[PDB]
Amino acid sequence: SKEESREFMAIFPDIVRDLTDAGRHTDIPEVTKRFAKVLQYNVPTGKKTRGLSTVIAYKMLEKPENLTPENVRLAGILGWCVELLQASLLIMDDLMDRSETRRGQPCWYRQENVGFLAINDCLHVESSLYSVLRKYFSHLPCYVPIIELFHDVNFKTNMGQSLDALCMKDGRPILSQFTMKRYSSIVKYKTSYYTFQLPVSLGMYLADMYDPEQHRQAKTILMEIGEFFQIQDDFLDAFGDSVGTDIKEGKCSWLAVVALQRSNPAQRQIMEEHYGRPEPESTQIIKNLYIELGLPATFAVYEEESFNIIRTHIHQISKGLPHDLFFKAMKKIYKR
Amino acid sequence: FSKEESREFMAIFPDIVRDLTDAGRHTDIPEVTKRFAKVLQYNVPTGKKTRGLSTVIAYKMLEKPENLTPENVRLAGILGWCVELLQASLLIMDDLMDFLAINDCLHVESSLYSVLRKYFSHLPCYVPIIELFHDVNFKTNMGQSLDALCMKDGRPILSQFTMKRYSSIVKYKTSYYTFQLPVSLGMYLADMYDPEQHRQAKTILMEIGEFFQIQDDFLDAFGDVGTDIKEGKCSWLAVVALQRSNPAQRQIMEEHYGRPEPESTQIIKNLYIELGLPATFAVYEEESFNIIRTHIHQISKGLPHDLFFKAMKKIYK
Ligand SMILES: CC(C)=CCC/C(C)=C/COP(=O)(O)OP(=O)(O)O
Ligand SMILES: [Mg+2]
Ligand SMILES: [Mg+2]
Ligand SMILES: [Mg+2]
Ligand SMILES: [Mg+2]
Repeated sequence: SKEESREFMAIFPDIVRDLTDAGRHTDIPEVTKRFAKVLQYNVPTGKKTRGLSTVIAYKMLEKPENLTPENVRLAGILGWCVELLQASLLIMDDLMDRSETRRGQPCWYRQENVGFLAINDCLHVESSLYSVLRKYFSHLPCYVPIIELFHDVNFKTNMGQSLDALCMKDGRPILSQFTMKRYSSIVKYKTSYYTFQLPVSLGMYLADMYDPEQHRQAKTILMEIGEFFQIQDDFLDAFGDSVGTDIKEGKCSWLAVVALQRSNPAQRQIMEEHYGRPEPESTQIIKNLYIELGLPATFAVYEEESFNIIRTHIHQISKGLPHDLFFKAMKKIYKR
Repeated sequence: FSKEESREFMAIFPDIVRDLTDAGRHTDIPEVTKRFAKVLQYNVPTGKKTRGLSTVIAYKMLEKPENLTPENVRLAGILGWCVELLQASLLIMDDLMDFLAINDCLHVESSLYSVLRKYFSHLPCYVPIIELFHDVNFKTNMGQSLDALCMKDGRPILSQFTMKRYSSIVKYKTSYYTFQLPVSLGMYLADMYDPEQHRQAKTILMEIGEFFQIQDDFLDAFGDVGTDIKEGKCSWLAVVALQRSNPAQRQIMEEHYGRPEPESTQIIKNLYIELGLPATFAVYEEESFNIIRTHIHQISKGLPHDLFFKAMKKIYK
């Protein structure tokens, strides 16, 4: 919605001022001005789906009579703390992957006189969201649960990143590690917690929903939606309309995992030889093998089956949680 | 630090590793939790844990003797290990920038908040403590960035080497997390929340922090291994050299400061000797010692002298 996008974007400039121009650290204006540019470059140029989903989650969890402009704005500020967390992770991930571009612009680490100083900027941006939480939430009962959620999700996302790294040795993929079990774990910890659980749990906390059973039931369905989301993303890297590099980078992708499940030994040897090679021909050989194993058809079947299984699980969701919130998320991801 | 203090502090470390690597929770990701255990084990508990043990000593000298139970001294130890987890994250980041993965520094920093939640979430000091770590982390990152703004394209920006910028770099990059953080944690655990008590403690500890780094900078060049000159660091020696230099002496700093050639390091050292930086350091060491001793003697707001005298005498030896 137009109103939601505009209300959300209007908050960002206030957060930059809160972090760089609140009359604090006035002895060091050169580093506060630089930090403004770090935030301005890395935080607000994406689709901001996670931050906006934090607002939508709150709007569907809170009692209608409690939805004031002021409370909706607080949900906006929590949304931007999610976008600050993501900004920090992607600054670091782009350095780790040595990627060229993110959101159509040169990766932050490639900018002049940054490189490995991107590590410090990563830590700085992540640290900044706790300053935003203190300013706007320190007087509310959801303060400590929200701080704890952000620290725990950061920890879990790091476990996800590190598990991803244990699928590679010396810039070569370990194909024996590419099991559906490990893939599912990587998706859960590396992406699902910060993408799906974090926005909804923030919505619940701001709506003073602290029942751990409610958070556990929410998590169960959001982890399942998370798995389809990443599997679809993995499928599109290879078979989407154009610039995917999963094959070249030797990533533990759903396609690589399913390919290795369905491969005869000669097909296996093509993966061993060619998966994660920098030569464009090697990328084409893996793509050709994926076509040969019928992965497009496999994905189409998984897309229909997973949709039906998740919708079934949403209907079984115990009273207290709005089914509409989870159906709305499914509708966003499946476009259906 | 006493033998009993060192041993009871060290006995906590294996508990923290098990808390962070989910031992007995039966995790779905044992391969990466076992790796993280090794990250903590290899990088956190080795050498002198001076910040960690200082947190315990600060607590013991701030708390009412009646409240110094084994249980409370152990909580001071865990707070100390949270400071050592922060120290370990900062060392890992320095190592990456010069087995460790790039995200290990973020992960180790993140882990201290898991430890604070586990052991302190029930205490009135919980929120002040986590807010202190948040603010110190932010300020440390600012210090690191300000240090980086003294270098461009691998060449030092000598116009940036002012005493004001130096003092700021030390305060933000080092002093907040090394000197203030241990004492503030001790105060919070002892239920000392008075902002004026934290402010008076902060004033003295920032002054001790400045001497610590100036002495460290002095010894890098004149100690009995040092690379500050080669790396083109914003050192107290470089700053004072530029204050004292005539134009011909400035031109030697421009030409030779931050060069990889060993000869360039010797030229800068010869200039430091010429400009009388040894004697200038000796004068500053005496004047700073007397000013800090005076501030400790004048310490009010019901703060104990002996904690600050002990910190001062440890750094000045
Ligand atoms: C601890 C850290 C730094 C976590 C990284 C989290 C993250 C979302 C990385 C992107 O993974 P990717 O490289 O598979 O995806 P993308 O295509 O977005 O780069
Ligand atoms: Mg990447
Ligand atoms: Mg990556
Ligand atoms: Mg992708
Ligand atoms: Mg040194």
